[PDB]
Amino acid sequence: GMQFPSIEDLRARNTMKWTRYGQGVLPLWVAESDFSTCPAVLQAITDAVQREAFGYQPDGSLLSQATAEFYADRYGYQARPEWIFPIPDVVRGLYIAIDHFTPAQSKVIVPTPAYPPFFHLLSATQREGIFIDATGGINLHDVEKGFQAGARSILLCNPYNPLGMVFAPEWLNELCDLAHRYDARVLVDEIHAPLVFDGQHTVAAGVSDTAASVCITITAPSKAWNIAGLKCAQIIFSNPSDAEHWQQLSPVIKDGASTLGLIAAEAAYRYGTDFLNQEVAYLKNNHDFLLHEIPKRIPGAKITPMQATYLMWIDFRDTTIEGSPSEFFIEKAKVAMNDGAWFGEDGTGFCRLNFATSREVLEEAIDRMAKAVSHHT
Amino acid sequence: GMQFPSIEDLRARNTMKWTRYGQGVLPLWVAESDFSTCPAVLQAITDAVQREAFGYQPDGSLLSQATAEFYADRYGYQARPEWIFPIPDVVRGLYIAIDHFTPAQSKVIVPTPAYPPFFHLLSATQREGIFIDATGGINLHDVEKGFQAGARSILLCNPYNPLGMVFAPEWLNELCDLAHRYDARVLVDEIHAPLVFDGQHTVAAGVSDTAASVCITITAPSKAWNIAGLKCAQIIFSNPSDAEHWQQLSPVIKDGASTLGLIAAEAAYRYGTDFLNQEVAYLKNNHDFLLHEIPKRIPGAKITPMQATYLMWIDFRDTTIEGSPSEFFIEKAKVAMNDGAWFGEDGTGFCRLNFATSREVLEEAIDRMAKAVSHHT
Ligand SMILES: [Cl-]
Ligand SMILES: [Cl-]
Ligand SMILES: [Cl-]
Ligand SMILES: [Cl-]
Ligand SMILES: [Cl-]
Ligand SMILES: [Cl-]
Ligand SMILES: [Cl-]
Ligand SMILES: [Cl-]
Ligand SMILES: [Cl-]
Ligand code: NA
Ligand code: NA
Repeated sequence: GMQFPSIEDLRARNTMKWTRYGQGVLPLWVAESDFSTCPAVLQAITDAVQREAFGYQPDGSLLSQATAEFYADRYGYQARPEWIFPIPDVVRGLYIAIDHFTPAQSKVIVPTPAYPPFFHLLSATQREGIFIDATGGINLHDVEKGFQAGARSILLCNPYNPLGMVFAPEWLNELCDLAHRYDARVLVDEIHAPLVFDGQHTVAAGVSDTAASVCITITAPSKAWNIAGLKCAQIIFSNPSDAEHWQQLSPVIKDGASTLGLIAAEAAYRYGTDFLNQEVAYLKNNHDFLLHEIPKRIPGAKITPMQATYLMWIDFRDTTIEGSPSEFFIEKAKVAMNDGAWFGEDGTGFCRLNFATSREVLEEAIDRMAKAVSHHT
Repeated sequence: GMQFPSIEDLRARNTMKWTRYGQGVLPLWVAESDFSTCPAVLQAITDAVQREAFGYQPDGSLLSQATAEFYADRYGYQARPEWIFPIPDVVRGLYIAIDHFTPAQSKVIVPTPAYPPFFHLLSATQREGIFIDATGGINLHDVEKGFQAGARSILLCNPYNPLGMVFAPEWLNELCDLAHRYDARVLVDEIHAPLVFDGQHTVAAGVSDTAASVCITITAPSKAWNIAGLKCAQIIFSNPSDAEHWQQLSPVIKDGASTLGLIAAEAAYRYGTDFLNQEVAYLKNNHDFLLHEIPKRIPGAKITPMQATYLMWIDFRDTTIEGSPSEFFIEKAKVAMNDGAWFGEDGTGFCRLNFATSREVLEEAIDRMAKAVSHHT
């Protein structure tokens, strides 16, 4: 089980999630969760503020060790802490990775539907994307065709949001062998890895010696422990040459993490596992509930079963809703989900629903939607 | 007057300042202050943590208005809030400014002695610096020669750290006219502007219509209110074309500010002025004390009177100390100051001393130095 603040206290968090839409609209959109903050993480932040830890980051951080120990305990990956480094956030890590660890101007394979900031990542790095369809899984043949068309890296979310997918180890093994044959890198975004509820996360970088060479692994405790605004993520290298190359970069390229964020992240990794296990159990139950009920109450809605994350991709193309389903549900049901068109052109007609909230909130949301949809124009 | 935490509580802040050197070494180096945090700022952070404001930043921020109102009240500059934007920190703003608002590969005039991160800024942007001597002030003839040698921007700290200088308005006016004649930008770093204790800060961007076009102004409350680790600074544009160009940049280029940092910065600007005035009065007194006593107790040390900042540039070249004076004082006096060689090659023999601490700490520090220096090898 999990604790939740009152709905009043949730709004009073005064984050993007609660300020984008009106007071009557239930927000099930941006990836922040509604769980009361993990007690160990909240206390670490509270104590740091009381201590006035507001200057520059201290020497002697054990965050890299904490990260390595978490990777070892949870996934059986023996990460080297000397190859783990702080960064402000996961997308900034991917930005540095493309800009400094792939050849200049080289195309980047981006599976779709894609985490919407990935399109901004392409514009920021000035790289052309090669888009491949990840719906129902990724075909390695599509990946090879991208490399044959000139791509020198692939961005791989694992777990794969917004589809809730957990890639198999032998699949990651062949992906890395393929990348190596084309002198390409695999940039693995593992921000959702703590949130697997049906299956097991495999760290791609550890499936082979080839994988260790081709992967650059990027993660944060920000999704699982809900501290995105504190700015602390981790870059996990799996070979000495990448770590050396990182160390040679100007500090200005690598800096940004917040002092409080370093403290919150370390506490999450060291003391947040019990909470994580309860969180994941609660998400699995919400998932099973939504998977059954949504199609029964909102006719034509289709959902594919998931294995990880709190983000549910719903197909509304078999409804007869006019225009964007997201906009319909905001205006007529007072329930906010992300419009799938932001994830790629083939996301049109889909919505992404955030189920990291209470069963009560989910019931209310689907009931509002069930009524509104019964007489949409 | 000002409050200070106990020396035990200062160490327990566990920031870079307190963790670089051993327990017996008084740290007067990195630019963090030892004042108890401004009560209004501390309470804003405390309340935000209690509210669990840990997700993404909210819509409807009034930080730009707060910044504009501070600029108006303190300096008489009527900044437009719609031209003010958040960034993670001041150096990141300068990085974006060089990379996106000056021509590709164009040289950058960097006065010396220089804030040490400026050398990392040059390596990160891949630009060659044209170094001019700022000791005793900046000669506009040296600036013109730089532009004639191809530079298309100048980095201008105003107030100028580490020399404590406050530039005159008619000087800023001619600098901007000069820059305009060479199609160059003036990138004004005003992070120390709240900390003028003898004179008045002029906002360069407001001295003329030409200045409004050529300047890009970058600041933060991080120095004056000691919140560098919270990651929130401001970019202040002074013409619509720059603001438009900023808005057209990929969000990935511009993001990074922390949620708590946005909250702390707004509180600093809205409610921190009384504290600021007491801080500045305390710094002026520390400055007057050090200016008189250092030369009397540490023979050969020379100091030029300052008008702003809490960073004192001390010349030890007329001592007969062997090797780096910074290293001598760390090893033999247990007092840590920055080695001037990090500020440029002509900084060798200088140290930078941070006097944003108690008179008690300063007395103890100069006394340790006075004894050690009496029999240096
Ligand atoms: Cl999101
Ligand atoms: Cl806990
Ligand atoms: Cl997503
Ligand atoms: Cl930064
Ligand atoms: Cl510093
Ligand atoms: Cl106050
Ligand atoms: Cl300085
Ligand atoms: Cl940042
Ligand atoms: Cl960022
Ligand atoms: Na992150
Ligand atoms: Na700053």
